[PDB]
Amino acid sequence: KMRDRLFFLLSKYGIRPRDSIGQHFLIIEDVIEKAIETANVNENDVILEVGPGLGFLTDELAKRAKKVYTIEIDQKIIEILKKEYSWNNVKIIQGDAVRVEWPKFNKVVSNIPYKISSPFTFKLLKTDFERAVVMYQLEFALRMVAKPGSRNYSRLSLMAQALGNVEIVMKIGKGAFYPRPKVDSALVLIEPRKDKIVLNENLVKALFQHRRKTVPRALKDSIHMLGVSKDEIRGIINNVPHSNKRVFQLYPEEVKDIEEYLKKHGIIS
Amino acid sequence: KMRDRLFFLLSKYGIRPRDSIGQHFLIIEDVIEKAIETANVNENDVILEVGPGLGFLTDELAKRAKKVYTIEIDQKIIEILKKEYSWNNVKIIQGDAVRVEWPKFNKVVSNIPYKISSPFTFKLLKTDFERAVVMYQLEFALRMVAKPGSRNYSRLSLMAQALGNVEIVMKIGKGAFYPRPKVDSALVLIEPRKDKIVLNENLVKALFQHRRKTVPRALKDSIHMLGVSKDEIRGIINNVPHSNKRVFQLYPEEVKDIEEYLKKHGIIS
Ligand SMILES: Nc1ncnc2c1ncn2[C@@H]1O[C@H](C[C@@H](N)CC[C@H](N)C(=O)O)[C@@H](O)[C@H]1O
Ligand SMILES: Nc1ncnc2c1ncn2[C@@H]1O[C@H](C[C@@H](N)CC[C@H](N)C(=O)O)[C@@H](O)[C@H]1O
Ligand SMILES: NC(=[NH2+])NCCC[C@H](N)C(=O)O
Ligand SMILES: NC(=[NH2+])NCCC[C@H](N)C(=O)O
Ligand SMILES: O=S([O-])[O-]
Ligand SMILES: [Cl-]
Ligand SMILES: [Cl-]
Ligand SMILES: [Zn+2]
Ligand SMILES: [Zn+2]
Ligand SMILES: [Zn+2]
Ligand SMILES: [Zn+2]
Ligand SMILES: [Zn+2]
Ligand SMILES: [Zn+2]
Repeated sequence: KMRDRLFFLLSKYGIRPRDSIGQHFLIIEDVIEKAIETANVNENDVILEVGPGLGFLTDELAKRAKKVYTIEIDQKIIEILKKEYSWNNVKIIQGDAVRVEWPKFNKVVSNIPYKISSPFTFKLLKTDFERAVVMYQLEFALRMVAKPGSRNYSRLSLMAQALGNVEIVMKIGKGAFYPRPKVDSALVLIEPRKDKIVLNENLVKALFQHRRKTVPRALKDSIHMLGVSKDEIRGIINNVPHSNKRVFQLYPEEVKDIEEYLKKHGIIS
Repeated sequence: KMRDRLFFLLSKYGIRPRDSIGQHFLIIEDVIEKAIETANVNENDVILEVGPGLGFLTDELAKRAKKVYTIEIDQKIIEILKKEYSWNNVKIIQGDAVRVEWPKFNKVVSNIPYKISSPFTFKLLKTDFERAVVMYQLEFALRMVAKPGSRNYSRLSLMAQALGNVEIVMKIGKGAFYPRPKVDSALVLIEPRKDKIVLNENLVKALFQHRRKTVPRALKDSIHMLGVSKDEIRGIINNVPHSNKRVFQLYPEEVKDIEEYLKKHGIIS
């Protein structure tokens, strides 16, 4: 039905879904409505969307929001959106959403290109926004909610828990997109944590390079590779708090204790 | 002698070398002269220096260059430089050299803070410049010149070889700095490769996450963690060129073949 509208638009502009940048388009109308009501889009909201595709999500956002900014990398899609729709309140921004400057907004509603799930999320969590409702692959959504000390707890999980309140609203079947992905997706709600734990990105990267390591092994490994000498940092690193944990068992609070200790001992400035 | 001038300035402003940001100051005058003559600093040059410290290298650059930009993170040092020197042709840039916007320049001459050796180098190699003469730790300098398939060949090595012509001019003893480091340093000369191999940063990062892996194992690992499905990329990744190598054995040219193949098959856009 919406699938049919898609097939019509695809053949009309003689374009086929290029899995290059990411082009599994959402074609179930009620998934769109559910995303939008979950974000509570109203006449006061300024929305950011990444990857409008053929504008099915965009069109519904435009009806309810004060203003939509939508970042699209593909100039052909942009031309088609402009020809196909008449919105008063949508600003299309050409570029890679990972690279371009984001406008100010209070909400995000997006079917994210799954290839930028990871950088997109880290950028978002660094933003001031009230609420984000975003579609991801299910495994990635589950990684975002992973608990310290689970197998799939990673840098993403830590930063999500440090900076956000994250919730899987529902799973979404393969059948909801064209073309079909071979894994279920998930609709995810993110709000800023009221009591954010701001962590040093270099530290986390260093620690989570190899998240299976004990925290001492990890720390010495990562700062020696920067170009430092390890004779220089052995002792200090050795007294590091939470030293009998592996990196994948660390809570944000515990990373923060490591941070402050490293700052106190000169390691991070 | 220059050591003495340092002790005088240190006690005068009541500051001690803080290994926090990095403050092993160069105190042999002939190392400075050697760095400067190796870079061939002349009245036409615009020089970038990172970490002026108490301005011993800076002052020599200033008397020979058209213009010096010098990036200093520590506001106290900046105050001292401005009181202690009367330069007409030096712009001091307050900030972390890794974070701040760089000036245009044709040469770099610097005792780099060893903590930013790695990010500094990757930024530099992406710049248009005629020549850089930079002090690093010896181990890091040796990593920069490591050969494909050696133990210490890493992302740094690959990008240096892809984008630069690199040479260790000479080793520099511990005794050349105050305070003393416990490892030798090295003066390194870098020029742009005339036929640069421009590589995709994400690809290299992905490959070199775990550089001991075969190239297939590496590729599937890194793009699945971005948030994509691996059922989606198995076949394509499987036919990838140079697949019988481990990532640490790859020449820039071989990475470029991997890049082009991945672009052709939609994986990188
Ligand atoms: N990095 C990017 N920045 C902005 N728009 C993008 C980017 N990558 C893909 N797009 C656009 O995203 C739209 C499709 C997405 N909304 C959904 C894609 C689907 N979830 C997938 O992962 O394949 C298309 O119009 C693409 O051109
Ligand atoms: N990230 C940075 N950006 C700019 N200046 C810096 C940075 N880190 C340290 N500095 C300054 O760099 C100066 C020292 C460097 N030129 C030499 C440092 C020596 N190679 C070391 O690693 O200890 C000091 O004045 C520091 O304040
Ligand atoms: N402010 C909040 N903590 N919101 C969370 C409630 C959102 C709710 N989980 C949903 O399904 O819509
Ligand atoms: N254009 C070049 N590749 N020059 C390299 C010559 C620099 C020389 N290695 C030195 O010790 O000063
Ligand atoms: O400069 S490091 O050797 O302390
Ligand atoms: Cl409408
Ligand atoms: Cl090969
Ligand atoms: Zn597909
Ligand atoms: Zn409409
Ligand atoms: Zn603990
Ligand atoms: Zn080493
Ligand atoms: Zn998996
Ligand atoms: Zn090969």
